Amino acid sequence: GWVIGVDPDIGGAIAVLSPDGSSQVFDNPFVHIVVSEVIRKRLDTKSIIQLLRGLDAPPGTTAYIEKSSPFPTDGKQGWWSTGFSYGLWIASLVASGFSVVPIASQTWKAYFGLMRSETPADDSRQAASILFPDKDQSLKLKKHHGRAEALLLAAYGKGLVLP
Amino acid sequence: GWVIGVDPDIGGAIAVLSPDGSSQVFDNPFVHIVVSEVIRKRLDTKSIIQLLRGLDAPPGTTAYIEKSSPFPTDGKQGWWSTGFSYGLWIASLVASGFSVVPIASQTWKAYFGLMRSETPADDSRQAASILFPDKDQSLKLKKHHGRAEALLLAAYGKGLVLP
DNA sequence: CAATCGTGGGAGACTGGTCTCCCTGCAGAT
DNA sequence: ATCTGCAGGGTCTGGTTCCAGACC
DNA sequence: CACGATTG
Ligand SMILES: [Mn+2]
Ligand SMILES: [Mn+2]
Ligand SMILES: [Mn+2]
Ligand SMILES: [Mn+2]
Ligand SMILES: [Mn+2]
Ligand SMILES: [Mn+2]
Repeated sequence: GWVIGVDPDIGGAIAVLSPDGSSQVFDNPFVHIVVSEVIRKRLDTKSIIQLLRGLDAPPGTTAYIEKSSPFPTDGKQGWWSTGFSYGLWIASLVASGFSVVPIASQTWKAYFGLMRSETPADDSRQAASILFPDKDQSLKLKKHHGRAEALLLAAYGKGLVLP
Repeated sequence: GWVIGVDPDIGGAIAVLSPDGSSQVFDNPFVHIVVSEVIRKRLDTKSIIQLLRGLDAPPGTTAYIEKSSPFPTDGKQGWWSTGFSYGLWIASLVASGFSVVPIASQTWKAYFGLMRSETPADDSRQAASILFPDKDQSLKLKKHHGRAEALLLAAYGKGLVLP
């Protein structure tokens, strides 16, 4: 029936799949805030929970979320942000009725044959264009790869297959 | 007269002050999980949300939460954790109807004159024992300093004063 | 606005300065 | 079960008993 | 991935 997918980073997205094969994809809401006298983007907690409140996806729907796995060479702020986005999303999903399943990036990439691309984000939008043709206008820009990975997470949880 | 205080780390706690001067304090729920073939503690998302929903504090009650401020010398896992813990609590508090006010640790310590101690954990427990003498039996171990800081955070928000 | 690049970084409270503040993760001692 | 000491750290998944190769 | 930056 219903499946949710969540790419939790700042330019990520949430995707909702209906039993009737239709789909929705939403950019992660954010706000600009002051930290250490500079501007920083940060996920908008209250918009997120409101967004999840207005989904038609019923309670107990599974949400597939990408596991945070920051690289050891990433700085400590990157580690903080991936940690923070993960917790903010997971708690929002659990608080809104949804059962949360963390999926590693290698898993859903392996399942759609996306391993070791020269241009991994481009391929993601292509694969997601093919699984969700009606979302093809929403995947034209390079910054739309977050919408694609949300869709691909949901498509993975749903068990969809590429042609 | 209702105030919540949250110390968000893994040994932290949530303190709830009612308008009749009574007070509760609960340790942060956590679970043991496997990460890279060792065991770790992580906050327990379902249990925190169930606990927030059990509170009689009405909607819009302000929750004072200690701002995450990890040191540049702390490891990247330190930053991840405090990031994760902070977003999980913030999201959990907002979804449960409470207003979230981040408070720097320098603010509530200066408010109580705790700044610049050689035994800052002991002092917090001593100060919370005085503000909340019925919590004295619950503050006699050193590991209880998380209860102390949550109690003191809530005491900051409510405007209490040491005698 | 949309994209590309290179490196991995504190933050906060009372006209920049000064100063003080949190942890995690793992081992070892009782 | 409680405390202390000290340095600041990847994690995951197919494939086993430890690796190889991959990923944000 | 994040964070500052600079590119049309
Ligand atoms: Mn991602
Ligand atoms: Mn991106
Ligand atoms: Mn992404
Ligand atoms: Mn604290
Ligand atoms: Mn402690
Ligand atoms: Mn604490």
